Amino acid sequence: GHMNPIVVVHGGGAGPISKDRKERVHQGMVRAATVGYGILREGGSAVDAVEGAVVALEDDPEFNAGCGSVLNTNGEVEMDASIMDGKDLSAGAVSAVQCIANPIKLARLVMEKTPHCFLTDQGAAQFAAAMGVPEIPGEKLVTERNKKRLEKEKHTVGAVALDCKGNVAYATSTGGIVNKMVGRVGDSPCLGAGGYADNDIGAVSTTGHGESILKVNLARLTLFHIEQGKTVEEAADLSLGYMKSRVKGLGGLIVVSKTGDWVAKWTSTSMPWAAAKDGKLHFGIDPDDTTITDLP
Amino acid sequence: HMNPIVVVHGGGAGPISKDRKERVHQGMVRAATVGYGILREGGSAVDAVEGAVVALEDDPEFNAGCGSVLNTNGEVEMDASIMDGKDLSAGAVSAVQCIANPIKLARLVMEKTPHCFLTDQGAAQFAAAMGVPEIPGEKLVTERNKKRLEKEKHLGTVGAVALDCKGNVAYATSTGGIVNKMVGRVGDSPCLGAGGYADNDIGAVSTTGHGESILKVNLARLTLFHIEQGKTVEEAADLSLGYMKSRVKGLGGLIVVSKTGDWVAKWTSTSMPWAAAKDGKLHFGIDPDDTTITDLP
Ligand code: NA
Ligand code: NA
Repeated sequence: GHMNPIVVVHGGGAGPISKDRKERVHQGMVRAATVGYGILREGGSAVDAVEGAVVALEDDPEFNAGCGSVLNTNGEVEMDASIMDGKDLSAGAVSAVQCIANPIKLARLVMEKTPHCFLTDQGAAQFAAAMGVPEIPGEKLVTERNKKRLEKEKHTVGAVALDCKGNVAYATSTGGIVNKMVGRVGDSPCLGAGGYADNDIGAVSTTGHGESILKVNLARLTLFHIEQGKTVEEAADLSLGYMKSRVKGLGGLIVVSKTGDWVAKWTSTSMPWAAAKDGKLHFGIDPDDTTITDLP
Repeated sequence: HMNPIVVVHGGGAGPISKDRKERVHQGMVRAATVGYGILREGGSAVDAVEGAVVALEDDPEFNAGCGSVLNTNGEVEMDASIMDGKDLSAGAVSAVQCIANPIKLARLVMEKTPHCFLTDQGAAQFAAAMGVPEIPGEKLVTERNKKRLEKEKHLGTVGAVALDCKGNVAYATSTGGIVNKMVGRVGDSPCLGAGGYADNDIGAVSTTGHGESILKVNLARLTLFHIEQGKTVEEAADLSLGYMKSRVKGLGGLIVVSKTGDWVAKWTSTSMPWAAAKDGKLHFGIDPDDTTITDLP
C-alpha cells in the first residue's frame, strides 16, 4: 500500500506577529513546504524532504534558525539542530554550532558519517571542517533586526514528512532564545524533545520554550498518546495540555501519523505552519486563520 | 511518610576482571552509603543521588569524573544530568573538561540558571562564574584508560535514583562517555528522558549502556511509559531494554524506583554493578541473580 506523501513545516512558536511580518513569514513557509513537497512528489525520502524544508528556513532571514538566529547574551548566533529517520531510529544532532549556514545538514552528516548521534560546539566545529562544511563569518548569520531584539532584552523551525515508501522523519533547527547564556542547549537537539520519528507510530517536531519541552519530552509524549490510539489532534492536545499544566510551558508541534493523518496545534499565541498533501497547500499562523491553495 | 531508598549503578558493560570486582564492589557500597546517609537525615532525593554519583565520579574505578574513559585526543570530556521529580526541574552539562564533578555542575545549572542544559565552552564559563575549581586535566586521566585508548587506537555511565522520606524522587547520571569517542560526542547521559527521568507521579530511572541506542529509544522515559500502563518495575525494565535490543541492537541496563518504593536493577549487557539501600539493608550485585543482601549499620 503506497501512501500519499505529506510534509508539514513550522516557523516557530511566537507571540503576536504583525501584519507585515506575517506576510513575509507566509512566503518563507510556503517556500519551505514547497521545497519539501517537491522532493516527496519526485519519489524522494522523508529524511531528504525534512532536511530540504529546514535548510530553506535556515537560509531564510525571517526565521530563528541558521541566518536570522537570535543572538546569545554576547551578540553571537549559536545554533541547535537534529534529524531522525523513522525506519531504523537513525539520528543526527548538533548543539552550540557557530559560523555555519546549515546546522541541519551537519546534523545529517553526524547521522550518516559517524557512529554517533550527537556532536557539540568545538567538536561539532571540527567535524564540519572535516566534512568540507564551509565556515562563514558571524555577521552572515547576524541580522540587523536581531541586534535590536538583543539590546531591547538586555536594557525554532521544523519539518515532518511521510514519504511514498511509508517512512516518516523529522528535522528541527533553532538559534534558541534571545540573550541566552553561552552554551545553552534547548530541546531541538535532544531526540524525544525537539522531535521524534518512528515508523511504528509517526513523527513530530516541536517549538517553544526549550526548557519546558525537554522537561516533559513533548515529542515522545505526543507519540505515546498516539500509540494509545488517540488521534493526532487528541494526542497533541494532551501533551501540550500537559506541558502547560505540569511545568507552565507553552509551545507548539507538528505531527504526521503512519496512517497519513496530520495536524499543527499550539498553546503559544501563534505558530506559522504549512502542510502539503495531494497537490494542496495548507497554511496558518493564528488559530482558525487557515487557508488552502492549489499546489500544482 | 515514605521509606527512603537509593539505588546506584556503575557501567552496564562486558565481563569484569577478578581483581576489578573487589574495587568495583567497594565503590558501589561507598556511593549507596552516601546516598542513604543523606536520606536517613530526612534529606532530599536530589541531595542523595548527587551525593551517590559524586562518590562514583571521585573514584578512579568508574567511568565518570576521575577515571572517565578517554576520547580520541586522549582527553576527558564529561556529560551529566540530574532531575527533581517534584516539578520536573532538571540540569545537565555535556563535553565538560578539567573539573572534578560534572554532576554538581548540572545541579548548579538546574538551581542557578534559567536553563537546563549547558555544553562545552559555555558550561566551562558557568563553571568559572560558580568558582568550580578548574583542575589540571591530567588528574582525571588514569593509566588503565591511557593504556585502554592505545589499544582501541589500533566500564560505562554511572548513576543513582532515589525516593526520599517525603515521597519525592530524583535521578542523577554522569559519564566519561565511550573509549575513542569522536571529539565532542555527547551521549544519552545528559539527555532528558534517555539517560534518566524523574517524576513524582511515576518514578525515577537512570540508564547505562550503548548511549546512541539509549538516545534512539528514549530509554529512561520509555521505562516509565510502561509503569504508567500498569507494569511492575521489572516488567517495565524488561520491556524497554527488550525493545532497545530488538529495535536498535543495543545493550544496556537500568535502575528504577517507582513513586511507591518498588525498585529494581536490570540489564541486557553481560553485567552492571548495582547497589540498593533500603529498610536498613544494602543490596549489591554485578551478575544476574548473584545478589548479596547484608546489614547496613
Ligand atoms: Na533563518
Ligand atoms: Na570516577
